[PDB]
Amino acid sequence: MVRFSRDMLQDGAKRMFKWLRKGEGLPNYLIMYDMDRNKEYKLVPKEYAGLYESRNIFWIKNGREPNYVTLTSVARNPLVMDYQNTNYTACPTSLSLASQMLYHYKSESECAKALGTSKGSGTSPAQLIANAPKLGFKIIPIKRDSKEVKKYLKKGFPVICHWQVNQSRNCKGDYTGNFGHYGLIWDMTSTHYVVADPAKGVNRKYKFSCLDNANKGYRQNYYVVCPA
Amino acid sequence: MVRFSRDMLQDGAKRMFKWLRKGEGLPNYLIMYDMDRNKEYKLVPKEYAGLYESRNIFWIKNGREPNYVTLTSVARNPLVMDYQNTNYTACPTSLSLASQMLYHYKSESECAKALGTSKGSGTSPAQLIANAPKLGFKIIPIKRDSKEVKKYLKKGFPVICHWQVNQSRNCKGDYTGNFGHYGLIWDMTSTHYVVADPAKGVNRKYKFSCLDNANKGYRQNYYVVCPA
Repeated sequence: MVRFSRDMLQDGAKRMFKWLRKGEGLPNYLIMYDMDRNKEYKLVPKEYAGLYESRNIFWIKNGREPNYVTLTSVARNPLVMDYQNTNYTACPTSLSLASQMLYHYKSESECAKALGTSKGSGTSPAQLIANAPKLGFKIIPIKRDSKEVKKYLKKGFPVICHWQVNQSRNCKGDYTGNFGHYGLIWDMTSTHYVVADPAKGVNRKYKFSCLDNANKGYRQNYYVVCPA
Repeated sequence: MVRFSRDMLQDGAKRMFKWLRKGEGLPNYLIMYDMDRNKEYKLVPKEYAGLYESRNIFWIKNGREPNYVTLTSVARNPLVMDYQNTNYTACPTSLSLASQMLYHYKSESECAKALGTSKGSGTSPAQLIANAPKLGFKIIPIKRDSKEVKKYLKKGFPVICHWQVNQSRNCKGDYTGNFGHYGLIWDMTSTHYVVADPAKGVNRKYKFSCLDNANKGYRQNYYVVCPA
């Protein structure tokens, strides 16, 4: 089987990140050299997504990058579910999930320190926008409109969503409490956003109007994450 | 709104585990007392599943029990995706996933130590069956048959599956590699097992015949996990 060292994996992710910066979506392939033969491999998207998904499982579960990853699997994207480690870190966790999709992984802890997330007040959208550049990201506040979300998802940029869970109790019903919350829209059906919710699961399906309208009284934006 | 202490959560879990031992499914409610007013609540299944799901998120991400859990959400079950942290701990990770469903959580690491999981051999089905009692579980080997899986899921007992991923490459295709593997069947449709795969995701759907026939040359069982 074929294995790729940490050094090649880091360089490969930086190239993927630099490519995505063009706003033209993911590349058709990723060339990498294996650590045992120093032979060139042309990974198709299901292969590099599978490789980096495997890298990200180890990284998230162990708190440190793997020294190498063997190519064993395929995947649709490199995203690995990652739950918030506190009741106030939904926003840095959503940013860390976005960082996986952009091939520029920053841990939840790294993101929380950069954003200034706090036990007292969580994270505001203003903190997210102003501080994400410290980690290499630019945040584009967009309309809470499925067409705008689709426009940036089609570029490979995931979209942080912000909403009051009590305002989605009846059109979704995941939550019985009253608090503001964040997730990562990483996909869409014809009717629902697919939300990686750091307190529930990677696959929470929200009807476009349910999520769009669940932020009365608060900033009327979503937040696309892209390379800066 | 309402909060439950660590002691209360441990007590409620013991009682859920003892109830499940009857083989008659989940209880219609779970009695719990809040740590603030010490008031009695009859949490319906979606509520006690939501409570312990939130507890298990904290426990899985932080490596320790939360001191309390606020009832904020509802869920279908308490399962939280937990990925393997080595390339050889799929079996103890699947047993750990099962332990969440049985309300007797044991970490991947605890399961690995008890099963005798090793870097060279991983874990054999006999090791799983022989050593699970150390953690409070009994393993029932069943035929590789969707009717048997459904019989035990209906009792609230999840089912560890074992297969050679290369044998499922044409009928499912998550893997390109060659190795033996374990996951946890926690649900079924009319045609598919729903597999929590510690190397891929909580929701991997295998056509019955695809998983059933994917262990040619190896032991022809699945492994029900139940309270001992």
